[PDB]
Amino acid sequence: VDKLQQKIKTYKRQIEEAEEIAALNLAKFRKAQQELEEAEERADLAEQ
Amino acid sequence: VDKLQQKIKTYKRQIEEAEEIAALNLAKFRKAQQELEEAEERADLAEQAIAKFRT
Repeated sequence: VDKLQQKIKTYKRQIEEAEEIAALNLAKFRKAQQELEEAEERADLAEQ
Repeated sequence: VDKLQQKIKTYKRQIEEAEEIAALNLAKFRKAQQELEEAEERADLAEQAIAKFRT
């Protein structure tokens, strides 16, 4: 039970990094959606 | 052990959902940034066009 109790700890600290490497990778998708709108309002200023 | 051995199946099911969630979440940004590279050059060519056309 004890060497098994190490494993439940070492997964639980592994999934927390595993969600964060997902979470940080979500941020760039929010970044690209932000940079498109400042690019698009640059664009429609030019087309007129 | 009977209460723990179901949970090690549970967390391993979750981290096998986790990394695949990260995969598709990268797959959007890879699609997103590439068209933004196509789009941002449109603004820079327009910028040098109008500023030359300004005078």
